[PDB]
Amino acid sequence: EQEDVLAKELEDVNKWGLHVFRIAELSGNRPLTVIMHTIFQERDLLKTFKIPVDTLITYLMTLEDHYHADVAYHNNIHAADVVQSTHVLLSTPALEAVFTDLEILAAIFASAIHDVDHPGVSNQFLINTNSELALMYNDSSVLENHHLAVGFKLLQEENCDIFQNLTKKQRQSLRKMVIDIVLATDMSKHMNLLADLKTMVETKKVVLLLDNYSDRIQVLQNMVHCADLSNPTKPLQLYRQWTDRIMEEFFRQGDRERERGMEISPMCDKHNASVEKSQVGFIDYIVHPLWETWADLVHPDAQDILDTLEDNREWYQSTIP
Ligand SMILES: Nc1ncnc2c1ncn2[C@@H]1O[C@H](COP(=O)(O)O)[C@@H](O)[C@H]1O
Ligand SMILES: [Mg+2]
Ligand SMILES: [Zn+2]
Repeated sequence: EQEDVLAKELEDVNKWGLHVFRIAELSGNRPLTVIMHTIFQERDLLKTFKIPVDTLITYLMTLEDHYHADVAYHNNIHAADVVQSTHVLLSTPALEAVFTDLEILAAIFASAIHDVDHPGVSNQFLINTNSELALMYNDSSVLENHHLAVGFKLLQEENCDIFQNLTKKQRQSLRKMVIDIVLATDMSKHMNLLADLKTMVETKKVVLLLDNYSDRIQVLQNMVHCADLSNPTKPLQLYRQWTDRIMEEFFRQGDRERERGMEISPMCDKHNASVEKSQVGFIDYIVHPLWETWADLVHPDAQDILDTLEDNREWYQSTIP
């Protein structure tokens, strides 16, 4: 009966607001594996790219194992959530028939690996503490470079190469697209990415017409970035859980900062934090500007998502006075 309940919950895989935490429990802590498998089957990707089912499952479980079990936010559930959110965004009416199967594969694969092996601390923390990762990556997109390297490295494990039947050309193209997409999840690039998305909205032609790698990849970069920053646009019961989790990570990082004699980063001081004010600020300065721009690109497909974001912003704001 546990499998029956899991199957019922997975019927909502094409809908914004999937019960991803329930699926995490019902699947025996395999939300990334079951959601990826479900989406690959729904989009017929196993047949299109000749991916053996056993290879897909082996790779997925291996990848999922490299998400940390003890980080409240940047874990396998976040990976699963970004994957599923990207999957829904890819299906928007305004983008019907716009992307190739390889581009679709790249966006979903990038979403799955996008935060793999995340230590639960920020790039700035890693840079300020002279960490091994920051030393390896010269303080530039430190985590994002690492997520990519691990995600790709795991394809080399026994029976894990899900791209074994792609042509060399397809493999080269996919690799480039995935790198471009995950590097675009680095928050230091948000303002530039948003500025470029706004330029695309202002010069859009129409279903959207996008025929040059530059425009197509920029839309996919922004799409996955929106998925990554989708928690405040989800039904409130989901959003509040994501907030609880990221705040826990923030506070744990702030505890490490305090212990080292460092200045505590914004929102990371458990003795001087306002979770509610931080959410309203995050939505006002980052999430709403981004999602409103995405909504404009695909107008009016994303109106319900934007409306939810706005209702959630109002809800958090109402708790402050
Ligand atoms: N609910 C939230 N409240 C505040 N910041 C968030 C929230 N969700 C995502 N973020 C920020 O956006 C970034 C997304 O990149 P990542 O953490 O690597 O998934 C996080 O590092 C947070 O700083
Ligand atoms: Mg990230
Ligand atoms: Zn992320």
